[PDB]
Amino acid sequence: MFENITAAPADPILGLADLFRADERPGKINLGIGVYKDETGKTPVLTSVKKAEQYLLENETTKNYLGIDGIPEFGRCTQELLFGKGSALINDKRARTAQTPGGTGALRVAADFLAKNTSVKRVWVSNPSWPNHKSVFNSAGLEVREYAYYDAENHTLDFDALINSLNEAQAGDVVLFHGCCHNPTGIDPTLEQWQTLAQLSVEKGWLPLFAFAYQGFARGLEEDAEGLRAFAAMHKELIVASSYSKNFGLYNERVGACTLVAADSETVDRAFSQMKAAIRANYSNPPAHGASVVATILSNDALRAIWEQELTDMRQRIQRMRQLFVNTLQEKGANRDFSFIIKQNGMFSFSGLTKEQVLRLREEFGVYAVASGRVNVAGMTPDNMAPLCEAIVAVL
Amino acid sequence: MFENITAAPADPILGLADLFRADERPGKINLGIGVYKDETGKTPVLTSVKKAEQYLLENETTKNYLGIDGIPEFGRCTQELLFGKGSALINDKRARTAQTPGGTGALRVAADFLAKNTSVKRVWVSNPSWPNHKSVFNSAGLEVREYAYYDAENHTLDFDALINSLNEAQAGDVVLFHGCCHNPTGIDPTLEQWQTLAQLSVEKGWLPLFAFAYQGFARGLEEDAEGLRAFAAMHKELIVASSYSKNFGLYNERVGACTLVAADSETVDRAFSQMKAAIRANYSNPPAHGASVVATILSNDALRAIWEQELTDMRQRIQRMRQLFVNTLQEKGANRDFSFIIKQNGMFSFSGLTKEQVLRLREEFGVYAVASGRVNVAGMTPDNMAPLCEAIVAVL
Ligand SMILES: Cc1c(O)c(CN)c(COP(=O)(O)O)c[n+]1C
Ligand SMILES: Cc1c(O)c(CN)c(COP(=O)(O)O)c[n+]1C
Repeated sequence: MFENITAAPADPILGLADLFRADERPGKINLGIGVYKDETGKTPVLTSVKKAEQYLLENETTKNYLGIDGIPEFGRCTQELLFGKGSALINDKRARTAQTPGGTGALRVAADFLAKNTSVKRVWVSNPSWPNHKSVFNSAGLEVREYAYYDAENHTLDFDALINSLNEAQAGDVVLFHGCCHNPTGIDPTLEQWQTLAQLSVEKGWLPLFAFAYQGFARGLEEDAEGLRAFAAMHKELIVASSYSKNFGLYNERVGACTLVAADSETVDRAFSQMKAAIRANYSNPPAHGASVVATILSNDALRAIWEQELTDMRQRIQRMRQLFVNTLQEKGANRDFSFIIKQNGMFSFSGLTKEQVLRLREEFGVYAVASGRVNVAGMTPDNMAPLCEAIVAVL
Repeated sequence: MFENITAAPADPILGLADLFRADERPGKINLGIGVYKDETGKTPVLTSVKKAEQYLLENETTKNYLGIDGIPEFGRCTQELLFGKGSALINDKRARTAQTPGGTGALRVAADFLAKNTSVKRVWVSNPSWPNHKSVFNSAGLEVREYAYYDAENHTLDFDALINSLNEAQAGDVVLFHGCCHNPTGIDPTLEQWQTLAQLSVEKGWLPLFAFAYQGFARGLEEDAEGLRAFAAMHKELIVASSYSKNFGLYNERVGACTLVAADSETVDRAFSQMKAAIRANYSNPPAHGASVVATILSNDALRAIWEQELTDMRQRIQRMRQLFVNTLQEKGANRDFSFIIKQNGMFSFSGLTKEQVLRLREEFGVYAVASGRVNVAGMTPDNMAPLCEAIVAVL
């Protein structure tokens, strides 16, 4: 049956980790990881999630199935965080949230909900996009198209090329937005361009589907959500896919949310029950632990206080590593302005290096970067900066 | 977009829980729950998983993503438990395991692996089957057919009707087997009939897909696996979908496994990488907590010792509740032999009650049973037995 000729192929960002843990070479550096690392090169458990898991250890009395949409508190915290406490959507009950196995679990659920309950045939993902959005959408049977996004020769957002490539999208087409700055690019848009894109989806009939995996890593938790909140300010309907893997350090617990907005409460509840039947046929009901830890921290000032400082330290670290990188590049002699790496947000940026320049990095210097030129700033530490920069300088 | 006429419908076993928590009525009893309950009517956390989670609390230092297939230890324990320690399959490396979000997450992954990488078009599920197998398989796009299984007027397995309905299955058809006795029926087959069905799938070309969610609840952990191990004794290929929700009391952590067997190592690894690409496009990588708790208990004699006694007490409880039920039925005067409820294994049996008789139970006596006549023996306690039996007796 699988009796031969069952095919094979590898994940573009993950497969690199294998010939990372494979090298003897001392200075060896893994960039193009997905996760945050501290100054030690460890991805530590947050103190707040350790405190939260101790609470949970003493207080859980059962391990009985969660509802198909998960933990109630979690969903409300997820909407408080994505849309605000003073918020029409939460208020008017036009948003329903399903806790999901990670932000990627939420996109498959958006995708399957969409494929069988609507007329949506295409979904539009930026070029470039996180590689896996495409597979999520194709596995639901939706076909995936690509709108322009990244400049390249200016290292910015090509706003004109974005708009002018998206016009080709017809009305019931889904367009995927990166709310909290973009993987792999690090680029935004500005609030004005978010407003401009929110406008041009209202009059042109597109359905927004936000992917929101790095809330609290660009400017700040709430500042990051202006984009989503510009679109929700004027969309009758939208889907958000959020993850708590990054900002809570809760990666292997698979914590995420799939929020649906639908015009009014009644509609959102009829649509969200088909969202719940898509989940039920998939993984049945979500994993309690990580989400139980998220609902406890956020629903406790003591613990949310420490978490936010923990998030402010993660974010602060990456910002001085984006600054120490551009700077040790200047310092070890670079022939190019890498200062675009500043106002580029989050862990990732395309460094402008070519396929050739990347392979040359891994082979010659032990600096593993995702084959596209994307590097993870959080995998950089103040003791890394000089081996790192030296290598890049050698190559250009 | 969801702007109306987006449809709706409810889950046949779950929707009952809502007008369960909705009644004032004192004696109120919820049967047709899925989970185990102790003599108190609580679904307690196992001592062993509390000890295991304390270990984990002190020893985890990171919450970094698990591989797409999960925790290595977990997968080997899952194969030690499903096929044995002295086992050709594990030995010859012809079995690969993906930790999955619950046994239902494993069936969707089997289903999606099958739909896009093979010629499988139909899958055959017993009539009756756990309601949700069908939706799992239809959402993958496979069409679902039903083979005969349950007698009704003898309250047993109709073996002739099973075999003679399955002949209609062509060679690349998948047939779903319940390894560890059957949901909703409680019926088996015998080792001889397992041997007989394993035989008749070898010469007839069917692909076995086992659903294994109640290991250690029928006879014992290992005794329960004779069926799976009769089929694996002679199948080049098979898929197992197992869950640790029941036997570990780990329901909301979503712990499961999807095992693939493929003739030889090379094949199983080419097939399992397409299994991993199906997972990657679904939920990306599985939840650590519950599986981390399963790998710790099973990979520690002290803790596995206490767990097994905990499993032997769960199983022992249900066996005396199947016996106290048939007995208080005899005692409160029953007009019918309910002794078929003995050798019927697990928590569930069809009691032989009609749709009419069930609605009459909930409305008149506050005894919620799944509309099909299926009742969960573990939701019965020694203080329940008399309200319970009285009600059923009143109705027949
Ligand atoms: C846009 C997006 C990106 O870029 C990622 C990055 N790995 C993720 C990850 O999903 P998670 O479930 O948090 O691992 C999700 N989403 C929705
Ligand atoms: C056959 C089977 C049944 O009957 C059930 C019962 N709920 C499950 C449950 O999946 P889980 O993921 O353990 O909740 C799975 N499987 C595979």
